Amino acid sequence: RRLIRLILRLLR
Repeated sequence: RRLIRLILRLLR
């Protein structure tokens, strides 16, 4: 979990 997120984070 939080894979696409830490990504989705800079990704927004």
